[PDB]
Amino acid sequence: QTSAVQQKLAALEKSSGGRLGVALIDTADNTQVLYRGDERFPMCSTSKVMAAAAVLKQSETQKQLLNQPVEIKPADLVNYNPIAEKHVNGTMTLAELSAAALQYSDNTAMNKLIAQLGGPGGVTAFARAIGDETFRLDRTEPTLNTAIPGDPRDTTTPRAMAQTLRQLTLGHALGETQRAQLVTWLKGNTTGAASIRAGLPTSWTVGDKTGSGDYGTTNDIAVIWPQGRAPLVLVTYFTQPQQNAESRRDVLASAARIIAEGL
Ligand SMILES: OC[C@H]1O[C@@](CO)(O[C@H]2O[C@H](CO)[C@@H](O)[C@H](O)[C@H]2O)[C@@H](O)[C@@H]1O
Repeated sequence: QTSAVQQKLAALEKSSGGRLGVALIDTADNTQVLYRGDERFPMCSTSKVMAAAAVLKQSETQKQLLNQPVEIKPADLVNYNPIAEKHVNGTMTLAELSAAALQYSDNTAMNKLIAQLGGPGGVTAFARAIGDETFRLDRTEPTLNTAIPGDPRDTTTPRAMAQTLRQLTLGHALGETQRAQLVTWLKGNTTGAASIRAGLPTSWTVGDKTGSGDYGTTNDIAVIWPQGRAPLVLVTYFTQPQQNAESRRDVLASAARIIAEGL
């Protein structure tokens, strides 16, 4: 059975030619609205939230960890390094790496966060520690974005990611200073204007992280503060049948617009 919200999302999915996954958590009453909410999707750069959060967790018991400089060598650069390239033969602190990963989607910065955690399994291990039993990070940048249909590597479900994003930003999976820091980072994202944000009332505050990959995978995860009512968490994942499909950030905007109706 489906609600009119789900029917609208199914129609958007049909017209787009792809596979759409949505999870909304309304924290006023802890209801969820799901569309393919227990199906796996490739996370692409939305996984940078879990990596940054895992480093924030480490910093709860190593007070200055975020301010630790990390060397950036020429060989560390991968395919998209808008911030790290400025620091080759220099340094970036773990805070600077987290900001670059989250707010610019810098892939060298993500690889440094993964290294800090001991490899992709360190990110997964943090997920498990905060009760996310679904997330898995298998690979580093850039290969975590291959997004092959049905491949479980580097995937999660919309429901799981919404539950976790809620725990990280509105709950207490992180300590007080750390939660606030994650929210500050997410709110300042520079890559999200065409995705969830484009579908929401303009007076709302939004923290988000986008992702993009092969198979035209186009993703966004967000914490949202509507005007006058309790915050929301919204996950929108989208992927397509052909390897070289174009991005479809508008699909995510349209999913957000649908979900916002009646909110
Ligand atoms: O930034 C370097 C740091 O990233 C890791 C992954 O956490 O390795 C990635 O970057 C290397 C250098 O560009 C690649 O050769 C490697 O395949 C890639 O995973 C760490 O191993 C490395 O210390």
